[PDB]
Amino acid sequence: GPVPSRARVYTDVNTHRPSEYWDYESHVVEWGNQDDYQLVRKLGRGKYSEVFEAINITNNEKVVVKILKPVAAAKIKREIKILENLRGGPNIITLADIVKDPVSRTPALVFEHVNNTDFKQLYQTLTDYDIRFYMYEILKALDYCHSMGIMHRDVKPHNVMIDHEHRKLRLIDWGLAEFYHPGQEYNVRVASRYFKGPELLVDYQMYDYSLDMWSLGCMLASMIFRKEPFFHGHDNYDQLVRIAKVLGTEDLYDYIDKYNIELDPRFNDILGRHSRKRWERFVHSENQHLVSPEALDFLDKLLRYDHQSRLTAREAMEHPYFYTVVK
Ligand SMILES: Nc1ncnc2c1ncn2[C@@H]1O[C@H](COP(=O)(O)OP(=O)(O)OP(=O)(O)O)[C@@H](O)[C@H]1O
Ligand SMILES: Brc1ccc2[nH]ccc2c1
Ligand SMILES: Brc1ccc2[nH]ccc2c1
Repeated sequence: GPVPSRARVYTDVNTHRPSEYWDYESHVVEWGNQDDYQLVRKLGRGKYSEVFEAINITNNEKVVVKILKPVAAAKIKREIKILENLRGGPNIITLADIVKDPVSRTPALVFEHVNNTDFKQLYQTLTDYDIRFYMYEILKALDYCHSMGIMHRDVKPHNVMIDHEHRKLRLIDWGLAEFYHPGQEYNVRVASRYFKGPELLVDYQMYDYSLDMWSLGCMLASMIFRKEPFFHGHDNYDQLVRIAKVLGTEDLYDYIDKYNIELDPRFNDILGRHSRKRWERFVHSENQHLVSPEALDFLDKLLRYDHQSRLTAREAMEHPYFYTVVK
């Protein structure tokens, strides 16, 4: 069968913390007062929750309320335990309260409000320096959560809120996050299509923190190359073919051979034979202002098939790409 895998970092974090830390099922939720919050406007609805801009009437401060759908209401102790564990961590969204919504009869998570700058506006105007700056901020959140024995599993642009005026960034939506336990087989049905790591696309279940590093690399490639999304698959199968057209099929076969993984036979008639492309192929006059040899070297070390071969978040922070960032 498949060869086992374990993270190269933070492998022992959940065994050396008390069981109360990771055993989310045993956690007793401390319910707050739903009357403290007045819903103001519906911001959006996803598959797992309805999101509202609200006001905390006990302090007159803006808050964000996530009213969980019943499908999310089952795995809420996991999200709550993760949010409580990571609270106060660098660039981690702050869970302010947990209340019972009187209408939905489900939990509503109350978060600090972030006056986020419009996503299109940030993608279209962030400078080379700003991309480095904000990428370093995201790395602080990922190294923190990984050091805390947690993988986000849904790193993507919409889960990174930026208040550009205050140079403030928060990593949000911890609903898909999990505790990392060496040897555990996880569900591969995580992350958004364009950000799914090759381990998910080849159904390799014994993955770890490094999945977040692939997703981060997909965001960086889209940002510096002005190509949204960078790997533009029609479905989960074409998603792997899109990756193979850039990294090449030879390294993909070396990856699946190393882990004794068998590709779905449906890849026999769609994968083809592709050489690895040099990152310079993606540079053009409209993105050259965002590209540098250090950006390309950094990206090359995130976007690797072998999950054990990608930079870790702490190693990534040491990369020359960040030397210009004021610390
Ligand atoms: N902490 C927060 N502060 C301010 N706005 C927030 C916060 N968390 C979420 N939002 C709001 O959530 C809205 C986005 O809707 P929703 O949260 O359902 O999905 P998303 O983050 O766009 O992506 P996805 O649902 O695919 O993960 C935005 O209007 C954003 O301002
Ligand atoms: Br760099 C960077 C990282 C995450 C982001 N989310 C929205 C804009 C943006 C920029
Ligand atoms: Br980094 C990054 C990559 C792609 C994006 N699309 C919209 C915001 C954004 C940020």
